Amino acid sequence: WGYDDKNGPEQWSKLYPIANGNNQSPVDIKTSETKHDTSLKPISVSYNPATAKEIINVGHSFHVNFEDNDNRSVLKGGPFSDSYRLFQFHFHWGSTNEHGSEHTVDGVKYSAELHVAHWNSAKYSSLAEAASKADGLAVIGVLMKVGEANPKLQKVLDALQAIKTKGKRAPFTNFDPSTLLPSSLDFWTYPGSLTHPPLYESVTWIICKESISVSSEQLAQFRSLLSNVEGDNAVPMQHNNRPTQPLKGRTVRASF
Ligand SMILES: [Zn+2]
Repeated sequence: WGYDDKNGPEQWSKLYPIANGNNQSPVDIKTSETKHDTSLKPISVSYNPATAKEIINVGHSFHVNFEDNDNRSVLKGGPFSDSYRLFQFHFHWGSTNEHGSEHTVDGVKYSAELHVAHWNSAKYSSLAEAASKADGLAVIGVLMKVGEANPKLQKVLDALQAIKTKGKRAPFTNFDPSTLLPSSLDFWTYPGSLTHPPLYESVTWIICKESISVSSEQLAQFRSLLSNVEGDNAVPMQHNNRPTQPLKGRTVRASF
């Protein structure tokens, strides 16, 4: 699977039938059709820079993984009574600045998206087990709006030199991803999926109302990453965003 016509999102049906499911992500969020839920509590994050572990080029993207052996880095509140354990952050971007985000808001496409991923350690004993469970994952999505350079991205982009080609990995240490989060943690939530294969319908999405900035050149740094192995002809990662999928009668709640 990948993001080419050959093997891209419209092809994923073939090998992952769940692509045509009822809880697929991303979605377009229409703000006149969201329902304010008064039961939603604040989103609370408490992440430990010491849990930051590694950065990895996964061919279609790059992942920043976290030590998930204990509860030093957790998401709670919002729709949850279970505390959720940090394990990863990563981005999606598009071939152009116009569209790069996965989620859209009133049809507005953004330039890229940050996903910050957690698994349910209150109910399961590993990410592998939580991954396929309806209440397994909790993922904060942050829309990324082209404009001013985001210095908070610095360590991340600075790191990509060491993982230029597919399969390269590097230590990535002493980092707290909550520094990448917007000031206001007002959010929408809906039940959704992973946005690429295996595409499990295990994600409660937390989509931030407030975006964060990214410069056009910072984006070009993402696209500089190579999808090929060291030594092969260069194939840069031009894009890795899925089109938005039908809501199928789901409701997106607003905290605000
Ligand atoms: Zn993602």
